[PDB]
Formats: sequence, structure tokens, C-alpha cells
Amino acid sequence: MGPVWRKHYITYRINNYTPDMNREDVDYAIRKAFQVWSNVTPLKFSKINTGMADILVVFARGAHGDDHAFDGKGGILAHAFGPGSGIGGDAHFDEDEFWTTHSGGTNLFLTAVHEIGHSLGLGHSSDPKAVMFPTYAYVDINTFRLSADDIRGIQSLYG
Ligand SMILES: NC(=O)[C@H](CCC(=O)O)NC(=O)[C@H](CCC(=O)O)NC(=O)[C@@H](CC(=O)NO)Cc1cc(-c2ccc(-c3cccc(Cl)c3)cc2)no1
Ligand SMILES: [Ca+2]
Ligand SMILES: [Ca+2]
Ligand SMILES: [Ca+2]
Ligand SMILES: [Zn+2]
Ligand SMILES: [Zn+2]
Repeated sequence: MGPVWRKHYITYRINNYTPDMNREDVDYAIRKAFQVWSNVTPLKFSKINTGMADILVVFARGAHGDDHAFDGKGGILAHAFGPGSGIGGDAHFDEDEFWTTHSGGTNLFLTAVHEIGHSLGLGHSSDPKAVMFPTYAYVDINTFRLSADDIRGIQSLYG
């Protein structure tokens, strides 16, 4: 029962890009991650390059300006703030990980689906098949599906 955006049009902006991947692949991973959630809700997401976005996607290292400092390679991979103005909604990814499009390193798409879930108001799930489960696991991203638990959670917040 976390906070929700009180609107169905939500903007995002990619503040900066990890050097681990090329720019087009970061854009693609993030766009696809948003699409996962838009597919089961009334929410629409538009990327903007200037202006005031609701959800700011950031790659940062260690102590990076909030009360959720990162811990170097491994451990916590990313974190996100629930809906709200300013820092609210923003999704932060630990640059000390090695972000990838694949099964090696840490898959950006999967991690982004999880974080965007928080950006929309979801908390963690106890279901090990849920993308909102607390621990990262790689799954073939081409056959990725939200679990029924994730769909339940997000539909309880929107629509
Ligand atoms: N322990 C680990 O396996 C890794 C470390 C690996 C390494 O060394 O690099 N670290 C984590 O998993 C950490 C643990 C942090 C802790 O609790 O101490 N967890 C994260 O980094 C989470 C932190 C968080 O909650 N941020 O909001 C981030 C996270 C969660 C996932 C996510 C993605 C897909 C799935 C999944 C699971 C089952 C099925 C499907 Cl389809 C998908 C469910 C979770 N992606 O990013
Ligand atoms: Ca924000
Ligand atoms: Ca880390
Ligand atoms: Ca990196
Ligand atoms: Zn942060
Ligand atoms: Zn989480």
C-alpha cells in the first residue's frame, strides 16, 4: 500500500550512462523495463531529454547524495524511491557493478524492472518467482514475464 503517482502519464529521463554498455543498449533496456509495467496498467511512460521528468535514471557510485549509499561491486545493485516529487520515483544503479544486456555481469533490464516497480510504489515480494523478490537472479530476458504476484501488486495500485 505504498505511495502512487496520482496521474497516468509519467516521464523518465536517463541522467547519465554507464560506460559498461553502449548508449543505445541502455536506452533499450530501460524502455523495455518500463514497457513491462505499462503492459499491465493504465500507465504510460515517455522518455524526455530535457525538462522535469518524474523518474530520473541514474548510474552512481558509493555515497552519491542520498541516504542510501552503495557498497562497491556486489551486494546491493540498485535502489529506487517510491512516488513523490524531486528524488521521489528516481532509480539509482550502482556503477561498481558491470551492467550488461545478457547473462554475464548484472543484467540492466531485469534490475530496471525491479527498480521501476519501486518507482511505481511496489514493495518487495516474498514470492521467489516475482521480479519484486529482494534478490537478483538472471532469467532469459527474451522469455521474461512478470509473475502473477507482480501483476496483482501493480494492478492493486493502478487502474
Ligand atoms: N545476492 C545477490 O544475488 C546479488 C549479488 C550479486 C553480485 O555479487 O553481483 N545481490 C542482490 O541480489 C542484492 C542483495 C542486497 C541485500 O539485500 O543485501 N539485491 C539487490 O541488489 C536488489 C536491491 C533492491 O531491493 N533494490 O531495490 C536489487 C535487485 C533485485 C533484482 C531482481 C531481478 C530479477 C528478479 C527475478 C526473480 C525471479 C524471477 C524473475 Cl522473472 C525475476 C528478482 C529481483 N534486480 O535488482
Ligand atoms: Ca523524481
Ligand atoms: Ca554494489
Ligand atoms: Ca560499471
Ligand atoms: Zn541513491
Ligand atoms: Zn528492491
